[PDB]
Amino acid sequence: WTGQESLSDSDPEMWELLQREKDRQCRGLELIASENFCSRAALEALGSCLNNKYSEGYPGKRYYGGAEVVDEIELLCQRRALEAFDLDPAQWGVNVQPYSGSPANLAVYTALLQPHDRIMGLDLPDGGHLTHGYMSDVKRISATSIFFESMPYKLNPKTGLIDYNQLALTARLFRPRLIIAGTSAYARLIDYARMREVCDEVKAHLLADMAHISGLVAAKVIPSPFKHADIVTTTTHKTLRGARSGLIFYRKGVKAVDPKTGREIPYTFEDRINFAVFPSLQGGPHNHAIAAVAVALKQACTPMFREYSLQVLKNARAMADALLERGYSLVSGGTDNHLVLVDLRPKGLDGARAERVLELVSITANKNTCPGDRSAITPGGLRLGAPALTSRQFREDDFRRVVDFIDEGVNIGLEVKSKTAKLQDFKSFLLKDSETSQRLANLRQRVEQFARAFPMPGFDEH
Amino acid sequence: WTGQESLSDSDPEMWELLQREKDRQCRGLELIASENFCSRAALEALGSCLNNKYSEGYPGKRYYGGAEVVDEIELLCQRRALEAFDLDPAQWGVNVQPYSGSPANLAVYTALLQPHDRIMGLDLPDGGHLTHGYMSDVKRISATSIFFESMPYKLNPKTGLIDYNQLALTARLFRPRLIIAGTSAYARLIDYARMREVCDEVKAHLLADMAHISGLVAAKVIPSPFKHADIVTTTTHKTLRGARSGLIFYRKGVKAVDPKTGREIPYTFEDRINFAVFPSLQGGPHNHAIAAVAVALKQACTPMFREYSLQVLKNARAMADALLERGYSLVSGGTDNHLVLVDLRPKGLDGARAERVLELVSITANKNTCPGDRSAITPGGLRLGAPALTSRQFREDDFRRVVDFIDEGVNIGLEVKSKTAKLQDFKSFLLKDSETSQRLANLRQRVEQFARAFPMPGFDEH
Repeated sequence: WTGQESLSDSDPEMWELLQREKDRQCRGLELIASENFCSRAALEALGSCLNNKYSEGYPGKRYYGGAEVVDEIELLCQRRALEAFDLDPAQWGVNVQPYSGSPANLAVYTALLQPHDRIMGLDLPDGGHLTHGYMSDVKRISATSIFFESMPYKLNPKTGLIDYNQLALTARLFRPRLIIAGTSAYARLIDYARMREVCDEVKAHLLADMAHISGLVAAKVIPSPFKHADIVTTTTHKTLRGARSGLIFYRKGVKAVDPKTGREIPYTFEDRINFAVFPSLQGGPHNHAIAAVAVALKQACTPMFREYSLQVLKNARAMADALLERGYSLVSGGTDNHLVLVDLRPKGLDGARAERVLELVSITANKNTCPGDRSAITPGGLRLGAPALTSRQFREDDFRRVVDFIDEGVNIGLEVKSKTAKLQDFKSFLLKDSETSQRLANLRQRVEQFARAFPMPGFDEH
Repeated sequence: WTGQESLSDSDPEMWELLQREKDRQCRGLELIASENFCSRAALEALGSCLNNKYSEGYPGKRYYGGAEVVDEIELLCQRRALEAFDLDPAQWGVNVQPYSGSPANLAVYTALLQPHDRIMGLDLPDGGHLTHGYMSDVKRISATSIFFESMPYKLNPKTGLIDYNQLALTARLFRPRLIIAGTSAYARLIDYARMREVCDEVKAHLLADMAHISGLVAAKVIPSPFKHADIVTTTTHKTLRGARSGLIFYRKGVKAVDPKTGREIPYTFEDRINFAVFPSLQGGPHNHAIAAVAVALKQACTPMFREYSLQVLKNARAMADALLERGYSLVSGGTDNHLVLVDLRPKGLDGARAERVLELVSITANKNTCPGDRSAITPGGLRLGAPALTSRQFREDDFRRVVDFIDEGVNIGLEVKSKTAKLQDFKSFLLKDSETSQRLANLRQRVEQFARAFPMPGFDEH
């Protein structure tokens, strides 16, 4: 044994599984708004010998040696991160060690809050992320709500927008020290200028969690949260098209000096952010991930990536219009980012039913809940994203053919619901009725045949 | 742009960094006890298109589709995990989603304890891990000590062994809800049975955190904590030789019968552990890491890996013996596992001076605290580990050579100490004194020539 044998040679069972998953990604239409297809170059870094290096601490402030190179890689990732979001290294710093998106948020709270301090985030069913806070009426679900005290701010259920008015009202009473502006399932821009006002008033911290849209921000395709927020957190995947990791951006330097004499009240985020990440929460950095992120961050700095980003927007808008053209309704009234929220209720269908059907013809999205709604089993919509297919060089005509394939899916789904009862029947119906089965099998071929033709980032076979 | 370009073509700055680190790994004598060299087969899974797949949730219990293959992989990783540690699936369950070793522990605490519940672990200067709790006299440093209430137990400084009698005495008073058995810097086997009795008496859960020793446990070359612990966490790197990830093992099935009616008292770990990992703490799994882990786990079941782990024990003991023969002192006098703890105080040089000299001749170790140490800047010891070099097919005689080199570096460090005052004059002198830099360059070149000839797991260039 050398540890240099190939995966296909030494673990064929696993190689088989990787090829299956690579086939599945190539042959399907990928509309889960959070997913993307990562470049071979980033993957090459991800599976590198950097996995072997323990480097607890930070560059030039490690606890043991051998860190000559990983130090330069960590700093390179920092600079590339600041460049990708056009930030002055004098006004902003960045931590690149968070293992994923969720860990990046937990470290922000730990750095800046005391246990049981108050947090406000967009409610889960209103398109928030779990890490922003969630309690059922019987259980604290998100650790954010075990260790801190969260209260959701809510969506105006008529405009599908963030009820900025209530939020200011709800917040002057609840008194959060932290408000989170960012989302999972929201199709419009966030008004960070107003968030910052509600925050400057209740004297809360403004945290932008830009996971879903971070690539749009780097490409300057939509407005930057860094204008208003003191802190920004993000996945490095999703629209950023990186490897799975996380980042924490914080304001550094002098904040203001209007009260105490004239002493430029420095921002105090940097030290607390970095200390919370390590030593408080995490262990050894994942240097292979840090390098892969640095590769993805470099790509995001280029003209090529802005072009990708615009195409993302175009393909979302084109996806919206394509749907509004067959009468579908869009909570929000369309989109202004990488995704569209489709209210399937007016067309007499739900988010759950659509998904199982779409998935069976190699189309993948996620059911989600819509304003109002009811049973969390049968949610009200489908979340649909561009970024993935856009990275396969998809174009508006291509997406319109996607909507057409989707529409034949819903139409199978609408037709399937008339002949069945509950969600258990509606799913067995899909796999059981030889007429609906045979119709699914064919619609699959058309979808697979059409998807395979496009290019796919990454390695060839895995 | 296809995202199919190679790293060396598309990011030469990063490619050059990878090559420098690869050269550093190939030419160094790597003795950091937490390090290993990951197999190419696992690394190929790590840098695969599994990075693209969002699969929030668990096999079959997902929140959206497209998980056909990812479900099989995670289920396969679970099986290989139970099998690597010879665990009855009726008696043991495993969660394979923790992003790393530290997340795995925080998930166990949140699963089983309420905020501010009490935890005891081995004191950090005594060789415990940060995630087991740590507070200075003025600051809560570990997140474990922020969200929970930690109190350490200690070594007997006379024997360098865990003082099980004082743990017992002290747990009866503190009444921990959870006691942690596991170490970062301990050369001896832990008395899990004794810990089990202490936990049974005070009604605490026993958590075995076997991160450092898990490879030895898998190979059955040392006793298994699964015989006595309720919960077992581990890293998947270190002696397991995998990519960086984590595991939580938990007992399941019938715990005991009711003294009165059969009743049946079941274990309640499975649901709480899995719920804490997700939705409470983490986001989407890192499926590329999960697959890489599955690869490392299968390797760990082979006769090859048992042989390797036996050699790790022999090599650590060879290193211990050769250190003793040269007049070094070892904390607790020797070793029964993969590492040895050197006490350099009797030879007149501290672990900080020694680590920096060793680093400049391409021998990487880490300074660490010895029983009765009073300075955090000048700890009196060095932790040395055998696993990384054993994976390069070092044998007992090679470790004897390694000790020869170490001894040379120590002697150099002694001389420089006699010509300098403070720690920072020592480190400067190593770089700026002509005769000293010469001595070091000669030793470094001999170390690197010796090291370069052994094989190296991984890819050829990065």
